[PDB]
Amino acid sequence: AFVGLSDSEEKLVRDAWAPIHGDLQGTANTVFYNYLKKYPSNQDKFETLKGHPLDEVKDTANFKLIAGRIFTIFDNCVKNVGNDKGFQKVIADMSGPHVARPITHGSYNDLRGVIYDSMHLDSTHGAAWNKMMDNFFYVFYECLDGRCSQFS
Ligand code: HEM
Repeated sequence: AFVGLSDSEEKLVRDAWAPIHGDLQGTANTVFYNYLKKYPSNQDKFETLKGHPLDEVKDTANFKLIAGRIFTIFDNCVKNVGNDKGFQKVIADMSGPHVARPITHGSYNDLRGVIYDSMHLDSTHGAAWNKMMDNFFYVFYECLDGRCSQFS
């Protein structure tokens, strides 16, 4: 279920994200690359990337757009980490385009893990980050299951 964060935890989440917030596109590019390199079955899910070598698409406009859009959603979630309706709406709106897509929970969680690993958080910041991400994927997975309206 969705579990609100305390004020101190909300601050911890902003602080944890601050390095990435200050280099959002560059971080996105590296993390998305590392995700597709470690879990290459996912590259085919992106029709604009399908059928080319990863190293051949990594430097392209389309690649960078996709990485950017993922990280902009997380950036807006962090922005709304103190506003549960706002946070839920950011996710609800991005969920629609994924509902029909054949993407496993495993694939989504593999991305979460690449992001976690890149951030190298201490356990206090990590605990707060994981409270936010647990909210993120509870809202997302409810929406993928056609129960998005509960957050409206
Ligand atoms: C859980 C973090 C994720 C976020 C925040 C996110 C966000 C977004 C956003 C903002 C878009 C653009 C609007 C649209 O959907 O067309 C997009 C599209 C898309 N996403 Fe995600 N996404 C996530 C995970 C994934 C994963 C793990 C996959 C595949 C393994 C995936 C596959 C897609 C596909 C295939 C599209 C359209 C691709 C194209 O332009 O070729 N998404 N996503």
